[PDB]
Amino acid sequence: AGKKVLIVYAHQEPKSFNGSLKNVAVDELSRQGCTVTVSDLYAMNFEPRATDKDITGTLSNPEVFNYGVETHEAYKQRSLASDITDEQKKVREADLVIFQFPLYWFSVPAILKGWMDRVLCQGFAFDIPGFYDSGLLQGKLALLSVTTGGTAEMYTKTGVNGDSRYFLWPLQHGTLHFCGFKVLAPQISFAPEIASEEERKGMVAAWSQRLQTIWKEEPIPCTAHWHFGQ
Amino acid sequence: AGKKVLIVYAHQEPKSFNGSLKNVAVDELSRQGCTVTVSDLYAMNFEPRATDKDITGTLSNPEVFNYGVETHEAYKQRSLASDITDEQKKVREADLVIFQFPLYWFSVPAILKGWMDRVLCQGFAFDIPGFYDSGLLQGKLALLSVTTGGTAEMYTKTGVNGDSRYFLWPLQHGTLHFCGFKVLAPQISFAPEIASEEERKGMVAAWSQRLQTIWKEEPIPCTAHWHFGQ
Ligand SMILES: Cc1cc2nc3c(=O)[nH]c(=O)nc-3n(C[C@H](O)[C@H](O)[C@H](O)COP(=O)(O)OP(=O)(O)OC[C@H]3O[C@@H](n4cnc5c(N)ncnc54)[C@H](O)[C@@H]3O)c2cc1C
Ligand SMILES: Cc1cc2nc3c(=O)[nH]c(=O)nc-3n(C[C@H](O)[C@H](O)[C@H](O)COP(=O)(O)OP(=O)(O)OC[C@H]3O[C@@H](n4cnc5c(N)ncnc54)[C@H](O)[C@@H]3O)c2cc1C
Ligand SMILES: COc1ccc(OC)c2c(C)cc(=O)[nH]c12
Ligand SMILES: COc1ccc(OC)c2c(C)cc(=O)[nH]c12
Ligand SMILES: [Zn+2]
Ligand SMILES: [Zn+2]
Repeated sequence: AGKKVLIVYAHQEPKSFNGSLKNVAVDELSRQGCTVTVSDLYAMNFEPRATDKDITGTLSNPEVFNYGVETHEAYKQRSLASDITDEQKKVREADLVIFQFPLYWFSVPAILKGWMDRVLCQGFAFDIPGFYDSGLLQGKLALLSVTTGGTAEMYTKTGVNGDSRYFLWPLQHGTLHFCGFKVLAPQISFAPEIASEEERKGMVAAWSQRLQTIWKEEPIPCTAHWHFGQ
Repeated sequence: AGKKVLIVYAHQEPKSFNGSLKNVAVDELSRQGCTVTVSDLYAMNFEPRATDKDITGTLSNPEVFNYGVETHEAYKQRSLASDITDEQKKVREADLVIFQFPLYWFSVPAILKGWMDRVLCQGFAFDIPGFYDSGLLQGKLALLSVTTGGTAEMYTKTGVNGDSRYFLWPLQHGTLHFCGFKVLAPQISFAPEIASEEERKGMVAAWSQRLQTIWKEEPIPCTAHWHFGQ
């Protein structure tokens, strides 16, 4: 229907399994009539470091630099660097944000971690108070579409890696729920380098097939119980 | 003495509270007679992105870029960029690696996330297969020293943030354990911005005093049960 989608994509290689999942997302959401934007972070050379270069004006305190204080104040004053504000505009307009990435060290690749660190600033994505259920991005949906080297069996409670949900907690709860997103159940595509040609093809189509009905899903309960059990 | 320590430090401001923790660590460990080296990532302008610039000479496939594959071969062929191999040399020589950083989004700042992604490469830190215990940095100790914005009550099992140990999982287990480290208990310094100028001292001293007997310490048991169970 009339919905805007931002895909934040973090993979160096267009011909990759990630590039395929990103392209089927664009193809399918386009086909439905959605408005679609992609931030391809590596192709943008997106800057991941949180530095004093992200504020253009007089610093609230130039003697002792505090990145969170200075960016909050820069956001209010409109003196944040324009690569940050460009991304904030995409996220403000979007109804659903999809993050497409390969799992690196049980988390996102650094370039994507830098997008989170720099774009989700105080005043824009949350305030104090104004976080978790009162976060500023309330009304928006987010979804992580994650690829892994490890197999599904490896990511079970009694597997070596532990359950897949355990690694989702900092991203789903600590970032996305904190900012007020409702979180849709993650898409995890396990061990596509191991899988056969039929199996990889089935994983791509399972994602295209899920996206056909994405606007009918309910969000997960983004609680400790969902992630950890017990 | 005779022990080597690497401190990988990620804060933009020398006068920061992280800055004071790093400086107390260098002072106390140097006083004990340890060999101490610090990687000040922001001062080094350390590159956080995983790209094809991490490999010198020609690529073992310049048509489909695969970071894991390309770096693995580059490592074995002594063809990694010198920023990465400088860090690996420090790590190989170290008996204890201390990471000193503010918590950003229940994780490390992206510049430190980038150190993990680019320095801890296959062949160096682990192999495929090659990990957890067949895991190449076995024998070394690692320690996370984290500062937070949110007070310790927020980080209780029924605080809004959940248990501290929930966010340590990807770093302690999925990164440090995976590579073979024994993980010392994390030094978590809750909420220094909310002062007082006084109790900001009790935290710096407990860290100083804890470093006095650091080599006597018992590693945590780095299991799903420690981070999650009862
Ligand atoms: C620094 C680093 C840290 C990592 N940490 C972890 C970790 O903590 N946990 C973990 O489990 N893994 C980890 N990995 C492994 C990583 O998560 C996997 O390598 C990545 O998820 C696989 O995705 P890809 O897109 O690169 O696969 P690719 O290598 O591109 O794809 C696999 C195959 O799919 C094929 N393909 C592409 N498009 C299609 C299509 N349309 N249809 C059928 N096939 C297609 C490709 O040609 C290729 O042969 C890490 C890797 C690195 C480099
Ligand atoms: C992008 C981003 C994401 C964040 N995500 C989270 C998160 O997920 N969870 C969370 O809990 N928090 C989070 N925070 C907040 C962050 O973790 C804290 O702001 C940070 O940990 C505070 O440490 P600092 O060194 O920067 O404190 P500082 O502000 O530098 O220091 C506190 C005070 O101590 C003073 N000081 C310096 N040296 C000494 C000394 N010797 N003795 C006494 N005082 C001294 C300083 O002058 C300062 O006034 C986030 C922050 C940002 C910017
Ligand atoms: C790197 O390639 C990988 C393939 C499979 C994995 O499976 C569990 C991992 C993990 C767990 C950590 C890691 O760094 N890399 C992995
Ligand atoms: C100074 O800012 C903060 C203080 C306390 C926080 O958590 C208890 C956070 C979190 C979770 C995210 C963030 O971005 N900033 C925080
Ligand atoms: Zn949640
Ligand atoms: Zn472990």
